Amino acid sequence: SVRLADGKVRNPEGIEVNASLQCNMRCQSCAHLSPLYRRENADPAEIHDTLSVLARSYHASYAKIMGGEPLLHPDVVGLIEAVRATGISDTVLVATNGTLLHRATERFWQAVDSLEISVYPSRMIAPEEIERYRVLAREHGVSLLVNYYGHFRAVYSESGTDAPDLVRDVFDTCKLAHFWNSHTVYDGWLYRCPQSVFMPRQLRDGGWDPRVDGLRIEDDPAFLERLHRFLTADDPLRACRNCLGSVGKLHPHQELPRAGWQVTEQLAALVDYPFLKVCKDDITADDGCVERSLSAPVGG
Ligand SMILES: C[S@@+](CC[C@H](N)C(=O)[O-])C[C@H]1O[C@@H](n2cnc3c(N)ncnc32)[C@H](O)[C@@H]1O
Ligand SMILES: CN[C@@H]1[C@H](O)[C@H](NC)[C@@H](O)[C@@H](O[C@@H]2O[C@H](C)C[C@H](O)C2=O)[C@H]1O
Ligand code: SF4
Ligand code: SF4
Repeated sequence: SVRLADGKVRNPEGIEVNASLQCNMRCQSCAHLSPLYRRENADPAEIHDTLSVLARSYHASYAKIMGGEPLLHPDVVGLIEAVRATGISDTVLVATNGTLLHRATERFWQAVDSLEISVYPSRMIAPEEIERYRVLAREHGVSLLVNYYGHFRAVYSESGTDAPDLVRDVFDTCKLAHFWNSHTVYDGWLYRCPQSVFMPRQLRDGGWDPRVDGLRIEDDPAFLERLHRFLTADDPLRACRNCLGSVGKLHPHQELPRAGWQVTEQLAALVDYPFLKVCKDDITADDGCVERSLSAPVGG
């Protein structure tokens, strides 16, 4: 999966760059807890500097420009170009809820390699508009993927678990840690997953410093094997104790517009235990969240 080659850690999936921590939706069980985050747009110069350092010892297939909703970013193309210019990835992908996609310029389509549109019931996108986006993508040689979500799985609780057996099983079947390789860059540090950096400070008792679970991005000679150890380590993070990994219980997707988004239910009551047993046998088991999907790939 994640392997060394030509003096770099290779991620066959993506390095995740959260353009905006905030969002324009309030999805229940949002894995980045974006409904709880204030306006915070990444600085392209800062992102370029950090990723240029990491790029000397790390390379991923794509850089996933995301966040909450990256189309909220005032200069998403400047961020794309900064990420591309680091050489940290072969391609640059933007993942978006689509609601703001009408605002995107031609300048945006010219700078993007791939586009992923999550389509949720509460913010449904008209097939005529998705058709137009398919035409636009083909026009600019952009790969397009449109996911129609039926469900989400719970992701965390402020009321974490004390049983190491549960934490271990949650971490062991976590697709973010082991399969999707949701490597996340934030404020100069690298994380195994978005939950480990964005959840702890949202635990209303204050949580803890997320840097306990991350790795400071540096480029001394000793960094390469440090990165190698960090990204293949097989022990649960501290954030796993409050996390449901990929085995939280399934619920019909919906927004929670009213205040009180935080989850306080006992973690163990939120675990999908039959699905955990399934993911123990096969960590790639479909999570049941996408009901229909459409892809218009551009063949390399
Ligand atoms: C955190 S979102 C951010 C990017 C963009 N705003 C979006 O939603 O597509 C990244 C991906 O994770 C998915 N996701 C977030 N929370 C999830 C959950 N609790 N269960 C299943 N998928 C989830 C979203 O559908 C999306 O494809
Ligand atoms: C079936 N749905 C999946 C699927 O499309 C994956 N395909 C490789 C993709 O990896 C998606 O994104 C991840 O979602 C996590 C919950 C948060 C993380 O930040 C992230 O990127 C998405 O959730
Ligand atoms: S659209 Fe939903 S899943 Fe995506 S960042 Fe916003 S609240 Fe989270
Ligand atoms: S905190 Fe742990 S269980 Fe949660 S997403 Fe990260 S590695 Fe997976």
